[PDB]
Parts: sequence; structure tokens; C-alpha cells
Amino acid sequence: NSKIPIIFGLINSYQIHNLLEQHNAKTKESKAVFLIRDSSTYPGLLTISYYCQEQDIVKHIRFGLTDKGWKTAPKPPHEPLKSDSPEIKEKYTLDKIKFERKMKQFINTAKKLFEQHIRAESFKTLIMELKIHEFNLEGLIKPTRSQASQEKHFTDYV
Ligand SMILES: [Cl-]
Repeated sequence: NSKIPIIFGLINSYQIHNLLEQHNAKTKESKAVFLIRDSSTYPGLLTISYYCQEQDIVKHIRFGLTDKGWKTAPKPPHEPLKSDSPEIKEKYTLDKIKFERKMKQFINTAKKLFEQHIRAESFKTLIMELKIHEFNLEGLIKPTRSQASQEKHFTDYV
């Protein structure tokens, strides 16, 4: 009963950076070190945060509960930039429409599953989706008790 979930609660971008640095993420391969948190943008999803060697930036990938367990969420379009050409802006408009449609359905489904205590295993499906995205599970950063998610769904994600 005293075990701490492996899922972070709400954590800010500054602490995400500093936790990745504490575990030497910037001198390891991308995804060799990562953490799993309650998403601050979409409640009921999870966000996997890691360091991207190729672009020297922290990157995030969202998962959500689906009928078969945790799966990768719809991919958001590339965030706009001051340098964006008309061609990039036009693709953004299309990708964003498609993303918002797909994400709305995905979130609505995830929320309904997240609200129920289902007597079927789901933690293993999170582990499996992490493997599908090639996350070094030995490199999982574990929260302290005060850092960990308070969500009832994650009590046994230990
Ligand atoms: Cl997020």
C-alpha cells in the first residue's frame, strides 16, 4: 500500500528539463531517459517527455486510453514558426483541422475509460506502447511520493 506510482503528477517544463539533466539525458541516446506525466494540456492522457539529441530540445509524445489500452494520441501539426512559408501555413491549416477532429474523438473516448475502474489490466498496455516507441525502460525516471500522480487510475501503476 505504500508503493509510489511511476507516473508524475503535474510538473512544469523547468522541472522536466532539470530531471532529464539530472539523469544525464543530454549525453545519452534520445529516449534512453524519459518520464511519464499526467498531461497538462489534455486531462486523461499521459505525456512521455524525453531529450531529442538530433534537435537539442525536449520532446513530448501523448498517449491515451483506447478500447485496447494505452495508445499513441493523434499527432499535432508542426507548431507554427515566424519563418513559415505559405506552403507550410496551408499544410498547418489542414493538419490542424484533421488533428482537432481526431483529437476530440480520442480525448472523449480516453476520458470515459479513464473515469471507470475497469477490472482488466491496463498498466501492461502502457508498457507495451512504450516499447513500440523504443523507450529504454531501464531509463524511466521515477517520481518521488510528492511528485507522483494523485489520480486514482494510477494507484497500481507501480
Ligand atoms: Cl501534454
